[PDB]
Amino acid sequence: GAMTIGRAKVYATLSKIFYHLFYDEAIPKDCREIIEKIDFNLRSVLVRELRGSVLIKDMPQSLAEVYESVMKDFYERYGFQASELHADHIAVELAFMSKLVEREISLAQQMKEEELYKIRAAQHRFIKAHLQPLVKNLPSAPLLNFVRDFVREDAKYLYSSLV
Ligand SMILES: [Cl-]
Repeated sequence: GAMTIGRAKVYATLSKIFYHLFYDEAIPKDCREIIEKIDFNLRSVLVRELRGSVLIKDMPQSLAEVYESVMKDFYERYGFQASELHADHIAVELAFMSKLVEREISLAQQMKEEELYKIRAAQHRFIKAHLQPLVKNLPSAPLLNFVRDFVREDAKYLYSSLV
């Protein structure tokens, strides 16, 4: 219903926005109006470094060295098509969540209770293990603050919806 539609929209839109900013491209009107009220003045050079292995500063060094591959294997287990960008980049992690929520919509409409539960547990695992640590370590900026609040709310929602 409404919740899932909203979640799909936010993940897909935020992913698109970070892709555009990565490549120093203009944000299209459709995206802009969804997300305004603020800034879209994030430097492309900053955005290129919004990666888990870079932002999570206390990540054990040995883990930091294999982290992109850990991410890549997670994606492959859910048949997800990993971009041109590094696997631990925020744009890619958001795009992966977008794909999982899209699959959640299709499965809920098909009334597949078991698969639905599993896809929601995977969303929860991914957020707690990967996406949330990344977003909590973003520098301060209005777009970045928006993303962290959303992910924080999304983790709580997924937890309560699973128990
Ligand atoms: Cl720049």
